[PDB]
Amino acid sequence: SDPLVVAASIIGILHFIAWTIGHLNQIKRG
Amino acid sequence: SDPLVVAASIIGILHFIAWTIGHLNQIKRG
Amino acid sequence: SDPLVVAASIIGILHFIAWTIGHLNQIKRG
Amino acid sequence: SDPLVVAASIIGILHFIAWTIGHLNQIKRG
Ligand SMILES: C[C@@H](N)[C@]12C[C@H]3C[C@H](C[C@H](C3)C1)C2
Repeated sequence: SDPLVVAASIIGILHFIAWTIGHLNQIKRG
Repeated sequence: SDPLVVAASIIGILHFIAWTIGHLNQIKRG
Repeated sequence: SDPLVVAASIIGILHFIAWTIGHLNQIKRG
Repeated sequence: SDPLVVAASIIGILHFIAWTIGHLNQIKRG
């Protein structure tokens, strides 16, 4: 079922959760 | 089929805009 | 012509070139 | 003939590994 489309996407969402922790640079470092 | 293709890309604009605020750190440099 | 599939990846490569700037994150330490 | 869909998923694996590199920046700080 066109698993090719879901595979990339799946990683796409995986990056967001990682983003929040990375944002801490901004918050802290004004 | 459920819009799998657009569903993933939808988030993409989010990651793009969030990117800019990141660079904001290098400014002060320190 | 399923422009959705081709147009969405475009951003994908755009992030890689910007990525290298991040190296500056630790370049200044120790 | 241009597997765009699979083309993205192939790149991401590259991002995931470099991604952790940032974590040095924050952890040390907090
Ligand atoms: C880069 C990402 N938004 C995707 C990855 C794959 C190719 C394009 C459509 C869809 C699946 C999402 C672009």
